[PDB]
Amino acid sequence: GSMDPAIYFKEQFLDGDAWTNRWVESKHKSDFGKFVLSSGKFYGDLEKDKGLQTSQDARFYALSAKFEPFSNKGQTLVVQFTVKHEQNIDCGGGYVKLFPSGLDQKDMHGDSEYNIMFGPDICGPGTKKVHVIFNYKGKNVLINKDIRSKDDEFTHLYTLIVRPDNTYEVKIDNSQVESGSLEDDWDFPDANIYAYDSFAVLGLDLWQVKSGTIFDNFLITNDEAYAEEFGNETWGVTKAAEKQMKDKQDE
Ligand SMILES: [Ca+2]
Repeated sequence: GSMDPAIYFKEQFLDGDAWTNRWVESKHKSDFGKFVLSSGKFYGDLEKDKGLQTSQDARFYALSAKFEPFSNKGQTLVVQFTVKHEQNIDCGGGYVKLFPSGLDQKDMHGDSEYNIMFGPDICGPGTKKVHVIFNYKGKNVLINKDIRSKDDEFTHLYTLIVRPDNTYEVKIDNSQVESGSLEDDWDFPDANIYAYDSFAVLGLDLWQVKSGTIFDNFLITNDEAYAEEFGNETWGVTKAAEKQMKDKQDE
């Protein structure tokens, strides 16, 4: 329809283990850790809150999902997903990578030829940051701003908005935490820094010591307002009932 958002990618893991038809395990290493479909020990809803959980301690993870390729030139790009560190994590990634066409999904590991890297990373109390990394001039450029990530056991929504006028916005739990211009907050005037020829693959390319992190409700769209709606329909419905079930079990 004329007022529909473009939904480039969406994944909520609502249909059992049919997700294995959409996500590709990388074969680069023989001993990657295994992702598992799980809702956890405590949850908002048993079926709705099923996501990909890291099932093994002290392992690299390499899983990716492809979608119909698109370019963000001339329009907004929004990347959204939920991260739940149910384990009370010591050290481990919770970020995504957005790759252009031509990625060997079976060869993905520590891949640097992505367009954008985004999301929480935790490694001891001294590392508790949200990455926002852009590929430009063959260099992966990190944000000059310090964004603090969530460190508890609960589900949190992470949102990156990239606009065609070289502006960005970061939200945690549907609330702005950081905002500005791409020329100012990175070490890159070029009107097309924001723009990439193809997005084709979203990758989970991580190391964790204490595993048990759940990933859910992935959204790549061109609509800010829809991401916010979807965030509330998704993370916003999870939050209260999850806290409630956890509070219960704590006795
Ligand atoms: Ca789900």
